[PDB]
Amino acid sequence: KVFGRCELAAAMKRHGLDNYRGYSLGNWVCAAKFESNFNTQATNRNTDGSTDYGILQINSRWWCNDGRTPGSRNLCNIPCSALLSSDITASVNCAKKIVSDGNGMNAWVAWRNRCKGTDVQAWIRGCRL
Repeated sequence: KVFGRCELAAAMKRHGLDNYRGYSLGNWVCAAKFESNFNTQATNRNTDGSTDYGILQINSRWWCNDGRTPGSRNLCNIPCSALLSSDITASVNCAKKIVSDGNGMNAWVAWRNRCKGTDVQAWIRGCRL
């Protein structure tokens, strides 16, 4: 599925991401835009043999198990295939674990390069929440 901007904002709000661990909702919408272009099926392969899955590009070395990544830790205790669903619930629940791990949203390269430091509340402007 490809989400619209406000559609995703609303879905993320219903799953408790607004101000979660100190990050307002606009951070999460911005991260999803530049990580996956709002596409739940985005995947990206890495030089360490890991793959990033889904709308928040969750990595298979640390967080989900894809059965092909050496050194997998599976800290979200979830198969990576579940993160390619059109329903964002599994991705959100894993994202909540990632941000609680101890470096916040810095786990998302596209967020720290392209969202951090800008007025991210513009990403939820004009949405009914």
